[PDB]
Amino acid sequence: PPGPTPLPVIGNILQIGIKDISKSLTNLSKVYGPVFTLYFGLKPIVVLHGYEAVKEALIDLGEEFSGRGIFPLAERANRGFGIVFSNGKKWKEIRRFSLMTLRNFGMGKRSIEDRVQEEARCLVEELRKTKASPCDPTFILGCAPCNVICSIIFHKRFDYKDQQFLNLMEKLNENIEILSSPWIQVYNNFPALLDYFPGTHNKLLKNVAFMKSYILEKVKEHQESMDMNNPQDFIDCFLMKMEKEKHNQPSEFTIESLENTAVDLFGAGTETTSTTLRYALLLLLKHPEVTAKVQEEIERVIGRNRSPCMQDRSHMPYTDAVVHEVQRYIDLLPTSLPHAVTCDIKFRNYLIPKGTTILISLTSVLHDNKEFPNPEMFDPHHFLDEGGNFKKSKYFMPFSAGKRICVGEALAGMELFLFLTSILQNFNLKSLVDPKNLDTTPVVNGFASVPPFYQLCFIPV
Ligand code: HEC
Ligand SMILES: CC(=O)C[C@@H](c1ccccc1)c1c(O)c2ccccc2oc1=O
Repeated sequence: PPGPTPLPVIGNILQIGIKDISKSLTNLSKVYGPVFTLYFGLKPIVVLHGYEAVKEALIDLGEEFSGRGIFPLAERANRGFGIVFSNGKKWKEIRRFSLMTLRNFGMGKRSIEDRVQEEARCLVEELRKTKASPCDPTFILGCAPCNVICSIIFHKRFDYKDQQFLNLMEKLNENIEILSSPWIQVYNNFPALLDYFPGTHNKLLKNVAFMKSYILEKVKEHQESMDMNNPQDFIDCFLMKMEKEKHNQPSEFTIESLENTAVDLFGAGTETTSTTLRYALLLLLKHPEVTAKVQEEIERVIGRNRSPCMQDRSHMPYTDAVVHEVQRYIDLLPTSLPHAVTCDIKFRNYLIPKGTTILISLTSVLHDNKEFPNPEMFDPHHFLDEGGNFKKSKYFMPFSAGKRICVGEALAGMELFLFLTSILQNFNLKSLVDPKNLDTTPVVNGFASVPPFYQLCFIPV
């Protein structure tokens, strides 16, 4: 498994960096091929680059590449396994369960779509409160996704002002700010620095503990008020799954793992959806041509009366294309989340030892040159055939693919569509600075992409 020969202790840091480490991977693939080795300090990593190599690993050899890889910082900042950081039987079981409860009608009488439709109405309520004045959408947009998860786990969304909510929001946001500081990377290359400067990770652990104890409060309220026969949320389902397991036992389902699975969902379900929404509005501000066509579809398919629903997406190929294009263009998780091989595998004549960390280049699939002609540009036609119909692609991998594919793929797509169509149905977007002037190019800091700062006005139609 070829790759640049590492220096004594610093590894390949001089070539990949700490900056846009995704750009370096693409450049490195031009010289070492689709399957190459990289060193983050002493740790050996295998990077998979093209669609062919990603498909082959994630799908063809799905089981073998279903392990979750964990870097030094993440390892020290995590106490307890839920779904995101889990491996083996613990992962397999908790994930299967979560996917089951996350079905549209997998948690009682009320559907996920319904909880998302209520939030969309509320999102609009809040944007109306801005009275069409210059606004930084970062906050409002972040509240909606967090609240959807709150609704799924507690059965009750919160008013955007409830203190419980703001505390939860604050911790989630604090953790992001920390994980998004460049220098975090120094820890991944030099794990010993964790012992010397523990401030970072002690803080993440603290924040997680705050959230766990807060969720514990909730599960305790749920253990009291629980009507087995009538589950209403993720907790109710978890609690009653524990009862199905009371007789088998040692068991993967515990209050501990419930707390861990709950925070994982808040963490994995908030930030990325939030950032995508913010990035979508920026792009819509930049391309009013595009926004006008999306509004044409809204006006014709959905009234201005009723609220959007998922049934409408099929009759809204342009909007669907715009949303797909937003995710494809922004490349939020350029290297997904680290994977690890489940066993000693032979891959494309290479030989990768059990436990080896695997980095999946989502960028390289999302920005494939043949599939998406001018990949670096925002163009909804990337998902439209000659007739204005939705043109799907197997290269559309923003949620990754295979056994570890985003558990919230359905939920996220539901939020993006309903929130965005709801916003554009009730408001027109006005930029203060003017379009031709603002830049939409992603800013990257470590292993996550984000948009630049901007403001806009939500003008009622
Ligand atoms: C349930 C709420 C939820 C929402 C909403 C959500 N995710 Fe996830 N996502 C998860 C969970 C849970 C995992 C962990 C999956 C695992 O480790 O098995 C995950 C994992 C991922 C991964 C890991 C891929 C890999 O190969 O392991 C990527 C990439 C990802 N999500 C992208 C996204 C994007 C992009 C969005 C939205 C724009 C999004 N997610 C929204 C829950 C969510
Ligand atoms: C936060 C970190 O120190 C590194 C981070 C990461 C993300 C993408 C590609 C490489 C490294 C990381 C995670 O976000 C992560 C998330 C869930 C489970 C395990 C993880 O391990 C990581 O290293």
